[PDB]
Amino acid sequence: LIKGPWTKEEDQRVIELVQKYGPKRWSVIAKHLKGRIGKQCRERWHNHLNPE
Repeated sequence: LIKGPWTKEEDQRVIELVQKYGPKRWSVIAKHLKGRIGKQCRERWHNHLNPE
């Protein structure tokens, strides 16, 4: 199933990618986040990691 807990570095990637491409497009972000699927990438953001 899902790997170990989210890391600051892992989150850093999502933050950058979301700033680059923009919100949504979790399919694209997931392809970079080789560890978390679109669902997890979406959750991580639509929970606590929501600066923007």
